[PDB]
Amino acid sequence: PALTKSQTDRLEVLLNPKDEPFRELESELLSRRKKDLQQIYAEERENYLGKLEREITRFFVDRGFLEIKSPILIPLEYIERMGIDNDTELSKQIFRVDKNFCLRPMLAPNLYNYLRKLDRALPDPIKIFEIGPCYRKESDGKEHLEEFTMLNFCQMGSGCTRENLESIITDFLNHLGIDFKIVGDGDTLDVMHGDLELSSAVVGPIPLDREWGIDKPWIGAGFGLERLLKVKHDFKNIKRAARSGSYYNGISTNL
Amino acid sequence: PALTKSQTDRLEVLLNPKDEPFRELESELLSRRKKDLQQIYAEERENYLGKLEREITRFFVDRGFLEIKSPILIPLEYIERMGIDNDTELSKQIFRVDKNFCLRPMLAPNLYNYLRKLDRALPDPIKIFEIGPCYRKESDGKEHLEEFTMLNFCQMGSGCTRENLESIITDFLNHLGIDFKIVGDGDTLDVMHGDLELSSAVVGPIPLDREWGIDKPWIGAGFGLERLLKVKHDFKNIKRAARSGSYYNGISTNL
Ligand SMILES: Nc1ncnc2c1ncn2[C@@H]1O[C@H](COP(=O)(O)OP(=O)(O)NP(=O)(O)O)[C@@H](O)[C@H]1O
Ligand SMILES: Nc1ncnc2c1ncn2[C@@H]1O[C@H](COP(=O)(O)OP(=O)(O)NP(=O)(O)O)[C@@H](O)[C@H]1O
Ligand SMILES: C[C@@H]1CC=N[C@H]1C(=O)NCCCC[C@H](N)C(=O)O
Ligand SMILES: C[C@@H]1CC=N[C@H]1C(=O)NCCCC[C@H](N)C(=O)O
Ligand SMILES: [Mg+2]
Ligand SMILES: [Mg+2]
Ligand SMILES: [Mg+2]
Ligand SMILES: [Mg+2]
Repeated sequence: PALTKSQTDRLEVLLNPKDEPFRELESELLSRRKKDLQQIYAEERENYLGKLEREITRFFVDRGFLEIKSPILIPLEYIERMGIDNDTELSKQIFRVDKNFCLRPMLAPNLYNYLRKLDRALPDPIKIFEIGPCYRKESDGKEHLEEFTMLNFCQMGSGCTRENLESIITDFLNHLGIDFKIVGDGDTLDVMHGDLELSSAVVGPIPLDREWGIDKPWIGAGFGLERLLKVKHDFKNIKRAARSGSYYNGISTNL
Repeated sequence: PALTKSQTDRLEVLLNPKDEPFRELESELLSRRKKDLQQIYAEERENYLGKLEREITRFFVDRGFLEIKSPILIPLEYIERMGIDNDTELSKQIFRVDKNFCLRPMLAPNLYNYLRKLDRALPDPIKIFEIGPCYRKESDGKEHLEEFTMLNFCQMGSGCTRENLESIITDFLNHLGIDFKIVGDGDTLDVMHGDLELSSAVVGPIPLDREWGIDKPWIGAGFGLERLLKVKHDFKNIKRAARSGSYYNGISTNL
């Protein structure tokens, strides 16, 4: 009569935010999910994460930011240089590769290097951004992924005010159609969606800049793309938005 | 009088394929490279690798292929399951992470999983592709990167003939404007540009398919994006096309 917890878990996997006797309930949902995949295959054919990356890219390129693609595999030394010592949480979340490298847990190091180098060639202000995979060992699984995708944009030189930063964040999220609230937490702000952190943003300069050969004011923010998708598509578990073999655009592939 | 080898190396770093007393030669090139970066920043602002990924995506999506984004960090078991044992070269090129995972050295495993799962929902033929980072420990540095980007497209079911495969390869490369030759090497072909391998392609089925729960004919090919850029932009060293902090769209960032 009553559905078991395992059966309910199975049906929830097949349930989409849009949906309103077990084997019958499962057959119904399976039919609907196959139809959803068939529609995607027939029309759009674009992956949610890939498409969001392209939409975000266009937004920043159009607003004067240079598109950067830097290494995902980085020197372990960069982590130390970011002020991440055995005293912070991140120190234990690092995925090491070999004895001198790791999977980047963030985009800041490579972007610091580009701000420094580009300042020798480009007119002020320097505006750049990168979107790409970042990695962190995590205990949570409902809001955190060990493999995720970050957008980090930044500007250095003129116009690096909290007002400008909040303005870009606002136009960005209103563009994507994602509700948010900017709250305080160098000047550090968090862009929240309810109790979910969409982004951490900062108004420099900060002491850390010296280690990277940076001596100008700057502003920047990092957003997790899977969290943006999660909110936008009303996914309950972030795994539905992740690179995966288990979901395609939020639809279960175990049909 | 004569330039030293080190000085020549420095000037070559600043030299672009388009270019026709050391400190003077360097000053000239530095000025030109800054101008090139300034033009990029003022107009396009798109990264070569990111843009190529977007162009390739559009090409396949438009031709009926579903865009896939799968994990870069994969189970070590996938490597074994691909028939990569301590008897092949690849076995020693794997970047291991923790005790059970690794950085994907190719896209095939995740795509095999998608072909199997999607066959339960999509009409025949199943057409999919993925573009993303792949990793291999390499000794070469002029044609090989340890961190590179692969495009792997494939079709399973109807129309999986060598003729169809060669046709897609041909339209694809003629679309990008890259000269090539298809040569023999299940049926295995190599798409060459002079002595450089652009792609390895295969007409299935093959014995390996059984391990992945695949029992239909298929065709597929894997292309390295940095090699395509290298050829298209006439870069002598592939590092000019790689994710990097040292070059931006082929222009040195050490100015
Ligand atoms: N493990 C993760 N999975 C998914 N997204 C993440 C993850 N870690 C960080 N992000 C995203 O990246 C953004 C910037 O990174 P960061 O500010 O370091 O996050 P955090 O401080 O680790 N946030 P949190 O762990 O939720 O308290 C975060 O605001 C999230 O949007
Ligand atoms: N280390 C690398 N750096 C850049 N591109 C690569 C690398 N390895 C493979 N590729 C690209 O990925 C394509 C498909 O992978 P694969 O057929 O396994 O290459 P391979 O057989 O390793 N080629 P090669 O090492 O040049 O003899 C190759 O044809 C290249 O275009
Ligand atoms: C390259 C800039 C300067 C140093 N930090 C870079 C930046 O833009 N910081 C703002 C915050 C970004 C998100 C943060 N790095 C995180 O991972 O949560
Ligand atoms: C998912 C298919 C079936 C198994 N191989 C996948 C494929 O498309 N193979 C063709 C060759 C691709 C390139 C090769 N995997 C390489 O890394 O060189
Ligand atoms: Mg955290
Ligand atoms: Mg934060
Ligand atoms: Mg090889
Ligand atoms: Mg090959």
